[PDB]
Amino acid sequence: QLPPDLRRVHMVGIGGAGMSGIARILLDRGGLVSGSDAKESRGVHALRARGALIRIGHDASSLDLLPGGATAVVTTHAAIPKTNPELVEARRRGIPVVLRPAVLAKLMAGRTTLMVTGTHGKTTTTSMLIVALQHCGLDPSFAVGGELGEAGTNAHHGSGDCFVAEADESDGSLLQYTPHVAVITNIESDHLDFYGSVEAYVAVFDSFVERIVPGGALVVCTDDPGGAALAQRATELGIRVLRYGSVPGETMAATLVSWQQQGVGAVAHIRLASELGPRVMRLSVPGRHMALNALGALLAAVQIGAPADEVLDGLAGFEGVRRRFELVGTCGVGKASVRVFDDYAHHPTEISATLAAARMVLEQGDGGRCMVVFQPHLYSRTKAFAAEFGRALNAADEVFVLDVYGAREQPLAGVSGASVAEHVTVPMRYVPDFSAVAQQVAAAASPGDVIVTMGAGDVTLLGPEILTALRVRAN
Ligand SMILES: CC(=O)N[C@H]1[C@@H](OP(=O)(O)OP(=O)(O)OC[C@H]2O[C@@H](n3ccc(=O)[nH]c3=O)[C@H](O)[C@@H]2O)O[C@H](CO)[C@@H](O)[C@@H]1O
Ligand SMILES: [Zn+2]
Repeated sequence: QLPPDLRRVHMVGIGGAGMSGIARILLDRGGLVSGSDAKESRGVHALRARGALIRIGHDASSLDLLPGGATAVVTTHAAIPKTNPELVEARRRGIPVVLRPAVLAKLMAGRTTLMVTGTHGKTTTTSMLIVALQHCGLDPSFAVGGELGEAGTNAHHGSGDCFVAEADESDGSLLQYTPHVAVITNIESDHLDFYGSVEAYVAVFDSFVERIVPGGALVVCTDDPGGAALAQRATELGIRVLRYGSVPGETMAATLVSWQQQGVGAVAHIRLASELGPRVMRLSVPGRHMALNALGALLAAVQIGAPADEVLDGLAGFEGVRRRFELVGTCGVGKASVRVFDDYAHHPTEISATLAAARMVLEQGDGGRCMVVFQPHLYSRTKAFAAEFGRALNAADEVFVLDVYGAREQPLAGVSGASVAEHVTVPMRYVPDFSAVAQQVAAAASPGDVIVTMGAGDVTLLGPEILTALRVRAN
């Protein structure tokens, strides 16, 4: 059953992906949901079809939709408190206002919870874990999504005792949750916008590990430096630590012995601990970082008692999450054909890994160039990590640097996309005209090339565009 406060829930910004998933879980567990949204979308249409009362635009009257007033009001992170009319009315009536993580935590209460968190790779690892659990015939509840924006976001109310969730760390949401199994992909020095320091950002993961239930497990990647530091710290605390990575050791639970990309997909020889011989793990997604994500999902799945062999079988079916090297399309056929992929990489490590995966897919292709179209994400992040972005993009045969993506951030003087292009030693261009990109990439294309659109903003739209301009060139 639902808690008393989650009985009648009014949601400001119910069209959002995470909010839509939360609303559907509530509606499936017997609760009444009303809501409001500034912009009409098809998700609002779906929730209306599921009996939710949604008003387009915000108003105090929305709090009179549910019978007997709303027991709670959930709000999105983009809503502004003392100015949104509905939050003002809700605080004027004494109605509680909460964020999505609090409602998610209340929804995960009685179940065995498996959180996945880290600087990046959360949605991919969470999706791998969900698919592995479902391939074993389980039907867990889940709420994946957040890191890749709205890509990969999906929630579901299952009939089982498990609850998989992606837990964001850039806003202090980790402290809202109580994991039975906590997975930590990596801890990098980024997303420090909310913490003001690096020590605070690492202390948030420390406090998250403190929140694990007694008897629970911390799956963690020890190839990442911060991840290995946290593994050691949590081992001192007498907490079950399941380490996974490439470097071997006397405390490894799952060691990546070898990895090789082939045409079908990749094959990785892995080694598991005796409590959990050398096994083979075949994957359909490209890239060596996908092997580590699969190992994390595998450890998390076996901890709750799923057989590792058929969990590997399930991981072998994973075809990927949107904007995780998602194949946009192709012009031509066989060899001498140009393929267009779309990735969400906005961290220098993400960029390097995506470009390495593209290089590996291109190498055993008997000829081709790696052309990337990078769009830096934030003004502050670009002003900070411009040299990192450029040196990362150096792993491509040609670079196209778009302009900086706003993302509601205040424009900094002297900062633009060219701030990254300064540090690009490979052949590159600067194309701030977003309309002129699709043509210039297609004109610069050549048979057998691997084109990647990379960034966390508008760039995802150029994917199909580059394809069209490529088919126009078919003369
Ligand atoms: C991951 C992502 O990119 N977006 C998520 C971000 O919200 P975030 O605050 O980014 O919300 P966005 O601006 O992206 O918009 C998401 C939804 O918010 C609605 N909206 C927004 C502003 C506003 O003043 N009024 C309003 O109703 C929009 O109509 C939209 O449907 O965290 C929310 C969780 O709390 C998620 O549910 C949102 O999907
Ligand atoms: Zn990020």
